[PDB]
Amino acid sequence: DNDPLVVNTDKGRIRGITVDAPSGKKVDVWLGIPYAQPPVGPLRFRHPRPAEKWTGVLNTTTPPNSCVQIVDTVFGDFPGATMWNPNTPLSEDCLYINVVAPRPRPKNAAVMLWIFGGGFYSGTATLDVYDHRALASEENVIVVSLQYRVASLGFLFLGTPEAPGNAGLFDQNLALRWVRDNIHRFGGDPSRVTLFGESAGAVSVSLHLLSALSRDLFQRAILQSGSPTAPWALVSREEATLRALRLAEAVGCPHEPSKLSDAVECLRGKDPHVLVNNEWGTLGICEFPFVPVVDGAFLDETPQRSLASGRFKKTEILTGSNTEEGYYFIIYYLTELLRKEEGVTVTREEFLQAVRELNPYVNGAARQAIVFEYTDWTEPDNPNSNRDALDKMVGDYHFTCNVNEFAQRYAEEGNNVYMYLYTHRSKGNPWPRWTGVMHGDEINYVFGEPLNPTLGYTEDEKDFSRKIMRYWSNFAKTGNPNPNTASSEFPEWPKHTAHGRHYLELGLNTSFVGRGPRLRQCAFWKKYLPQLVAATS
Amino acid sequence: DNDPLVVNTDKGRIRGITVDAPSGKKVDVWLGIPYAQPPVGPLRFRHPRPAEKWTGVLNTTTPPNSCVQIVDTVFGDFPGATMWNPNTPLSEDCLYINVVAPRPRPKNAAVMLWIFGGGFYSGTATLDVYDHRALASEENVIVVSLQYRVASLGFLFLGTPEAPGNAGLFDQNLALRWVRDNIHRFGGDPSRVTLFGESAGAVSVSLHLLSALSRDLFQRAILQSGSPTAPWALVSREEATLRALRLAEAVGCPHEPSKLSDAVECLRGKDPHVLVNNEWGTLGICEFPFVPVVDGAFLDETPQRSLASGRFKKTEILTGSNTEEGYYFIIYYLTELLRKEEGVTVTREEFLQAVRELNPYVNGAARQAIVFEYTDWTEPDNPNSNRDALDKMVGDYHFTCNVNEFAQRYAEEGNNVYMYLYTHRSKGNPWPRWTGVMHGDEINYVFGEPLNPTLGYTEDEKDFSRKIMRYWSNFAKTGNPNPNTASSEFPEWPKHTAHGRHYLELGLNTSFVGRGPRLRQCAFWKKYLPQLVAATS
Ligand SMILES: *[C@@H]1O[C@H](CO)[C@@H](O)[C@H](O[C@@H]2O[C@H](CO)[C@@H](O)[C@H](O)[C@H]2NC(C)=O)[C@H]1NC(C)=O
Ligand SMILES: *[C@@H]1O[C@H](CO)[C@@H](O)[C@H](O[C@@H]2O[C@H](CO)[C@@H](O)[C@H](O)[C@H]2NC(C)=O)[C@H]1NC(C)=O
Ligand SMILES: [N+]
Ligand SMILES: [N+]
Repeated sequence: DNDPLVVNTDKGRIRGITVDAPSGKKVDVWLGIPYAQPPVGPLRFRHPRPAEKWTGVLNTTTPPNSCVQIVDTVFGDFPGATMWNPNTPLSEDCLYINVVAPRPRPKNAAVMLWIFGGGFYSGTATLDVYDHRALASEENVIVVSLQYRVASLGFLFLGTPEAPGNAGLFDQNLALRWVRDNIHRFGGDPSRVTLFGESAGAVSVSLHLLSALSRDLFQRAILQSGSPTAPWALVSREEATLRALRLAEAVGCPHEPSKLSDAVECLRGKDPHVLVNNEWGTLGICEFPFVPVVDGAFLDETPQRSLASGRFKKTEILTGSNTEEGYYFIIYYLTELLRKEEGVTVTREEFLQAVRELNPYVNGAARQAIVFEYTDWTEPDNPNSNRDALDKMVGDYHFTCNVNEFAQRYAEEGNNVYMYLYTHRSKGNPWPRWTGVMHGDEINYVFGEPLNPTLGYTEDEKDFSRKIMRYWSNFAKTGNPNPNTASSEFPEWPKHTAHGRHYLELGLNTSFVGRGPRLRQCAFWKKYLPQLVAATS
Repeated sequence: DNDPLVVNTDKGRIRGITVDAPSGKKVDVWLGIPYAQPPVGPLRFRHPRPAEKWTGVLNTTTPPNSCVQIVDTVFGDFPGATMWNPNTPLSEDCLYINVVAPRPRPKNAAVMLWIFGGGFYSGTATLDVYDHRALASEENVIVVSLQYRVASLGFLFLGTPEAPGNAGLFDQNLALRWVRDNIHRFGGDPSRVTLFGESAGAVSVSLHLLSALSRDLFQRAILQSGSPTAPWALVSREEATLRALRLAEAVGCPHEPSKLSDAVECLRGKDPHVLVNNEWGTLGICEFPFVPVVDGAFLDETPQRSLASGRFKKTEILTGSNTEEGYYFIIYYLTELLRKEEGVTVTREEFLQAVRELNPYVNGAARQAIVFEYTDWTEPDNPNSNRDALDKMVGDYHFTCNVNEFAQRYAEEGNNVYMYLYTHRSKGNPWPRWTGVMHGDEINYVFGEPLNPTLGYTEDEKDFSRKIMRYWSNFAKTGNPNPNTASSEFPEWPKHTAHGRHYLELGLNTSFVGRGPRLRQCAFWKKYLPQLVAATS
């Protein structure tokens, strides 16, 4: 074949299609390249098998199925809630990759691989927000995305080999090995693969930096609002087995800890949709029913012990938090208070009740430590203050501080870190104004969604998008986000060093460099509060 | 008589002298007017008696004796230390008043009454720092100062009428009633007397605001770096009696808690100096052996309870702190760490040990609550941060926070309050640069010492002194430190309201208005830590 759009992968030939980006610039896309045997029937819960080789030319030309998950119907057809909802048909047969190359096609260029996040229970590579075409065209990078199994279908653990856990991670791993073996034919460099993800995607990206198996499969990592040391990232395998048996019971299957073989077999028989819909029960804020576990294969120790011993890939890291990480999660959980409407406020009575519900595992001397740390003492009863106080305590404990820890441990092991604090509200944000810059607002801007002429992004926001797209891209290219010739419209990004802890604020009219961010609160959660609960128990 | 320099005081007549001020302007001074029968012999430890009438005229021209006290000598003949050492012969006969009037003599001027503060163990009205001549001439106000018995000689408590306690406070009280009777003859209005003091002197004027016997003796109050709720201000009756018997035991007297009249009789025999030198046993930082006690007459309840119930004089108060209150007392206490050297620093290990030596009563969980609250979490190990940390944790608990509490409590009850933060370090400072603006640095500017050209104060400092002398003065006059016109040279000083809690920063180039000061830390000491120590035993 002399036809550029056909590519001969290790398992067969595939045909892509030439499409315009929203920006107008033309790119070459390959949608739904199968990288694994569909994990159906006997293969459910288990690790993926490589794809069977196919005879002829396969048209990899249609956005692939998204994996079986719940749909967010709590706010109805609210555009802020539905943008995260899967936009393709749901199927167990969902293990597919997407490749987008720029035109003119490069001979050998950087590869930016996007692992999506949804708290390991939801998400798809096919979301309209993850605009591959805009990033690939504007930065000259091969943009790659993968679909991995999610929820119980991707992370069920029972201790047995028929449910060994981390299926979704081995899905990602296998997909990385595919990129290694094939990305050169699309014009990428199998040695310059940069993994980048948000939330559970960032947790995944970080787990690949830790993992023994996916170690030599990529070069660099960008981690948006996530780290492997986060509370929700992993569960004890003692708990994971219980969550699984409680799900077995909930769907009407044998749930005896002795006959675990009876459990998996029955579970393999049930409909995937009823399976993913009965996972939720008594769960606190920011804790998800089925997530990664320390299995022995992908991870043989907790991320804590991995970070401590310094056992992680020696590479550059770009990482950062948003200003209001918590709000999003405090809206869904704790729904009666803090509802979806403008100008909502929290009383001192309600704040005191919330810290009890948002931290239901601390003895009470610790709750007082929290109420003191997360209260504005210049005006202790202020209704706005007591609301924003809730966002910070959730945002710090579950997100911002875990990101900080990871970045710091990489920094003192002698690796170049680049820390950001994303502080920009989109002018047409559908959410109430009090939410501010929430969890995963940067995603639109990193994917060049403002450049879409059919959308109402301002001229300033279009610059800001191109700005952070460059930062991200040439980090994936060079290992450093700064321009080679040191520009002024592109401010400097100091290295997040162990002793200095410097971060760059990402907003419209700023080049501000701070330290942390939020150092006092992180020391509260990491240093002070643990030794208090020890002293009071 | 027709000589202006002689005045017919109710108990006799006195002759003063006209003398120049450092400003060049002249004033009339009366120095060492006896307001009480000398508290010698059987009258030691007891409340003062009014002085006997004298025939003829009395030369009140030379500065009076200072009360028997310990002499600071740990830094030898060092300018920083010696300025607080007594500058007149030490005598048990020391109860005298000083009156300084401007020229030309006013008819019914405002009266500013200065109560000195040497931590209730030291001090004298005669100190060159307190020189009244400048304040009187420059602000056109008659300035008064009193001597009160200090240390055990003025504050020995046993519970018996022989040693009832608060002799020094009754010394102060009798001086107030003297002012009311006689101040009109000097050109003062006995209805508009405002008390102002610093440290122990400030907690003295605060106790007059609380006392039943003092409430109709003055009009307003200025309280520099002191409040009646300060931990060092009062001691329990149990302690005060045990402190007394230990003084009896150390000096070689009967010390049995059965027969107390044997102890006091013996103590009346011993030398005044041998008595004040042996009172210093094992006392923590900012702990003074002989201080005011809730006796029954001068105070019949703790200032804590008196503040809670709102039982204090309805009147305007002007109060505030310095930035480095703690350093002074640490310098003397922790003598081996942070000595009187230039550029001294504290290691993290030395800081962790210091918090135990500075808070020797908290359990251990509370020690850790302190170390967390007083760590610069930007650079947790920084030698400068860890040294400055010691100043703050001492200065807050013992000074700043208690001043805040009193000011707010007065404001809450509907009284007009004016809070200051004194941040100006004098250029010609004898102490090392790291000490900053220490306890009692404001005194020099309050009394107009920069207006003495022989002391070489800078031109901006000369204006700064006139600025704060005015604030103080027209507060004593009007009840508000602001002038009528409000020009740029005299910035606005907003009221310290219950919810606002505004303070004016008193520095050279500044005009800044803040909240507090140091709200989070006062909330730490008044709210969090007390409830933490209770939860942990
Ligand atoms: C897409 O893949 C299908 C088979 O799944 C393949 O048939 C298409 O090629 C086209 O096949 C048509 C036969 O029904 C034929 O009419 C058409 O000419 C042919 N196109 C070409 C270029 O040979 C695949 N699409 C494309 C664009 O080839
Ligand atoms: C001050 O009080 C003394 C008390 O003895 C008094 O003596 C002074 O008056 C002066 O007294 C002197 C007696 O030695 C006498 O020589 C002198 O004339 C007299 N001074 C006069 C009248 O001006 C008192 N002060 C003053 C200045 O008299
Ligand atoms: N999300
Ligand atoms: N002092």
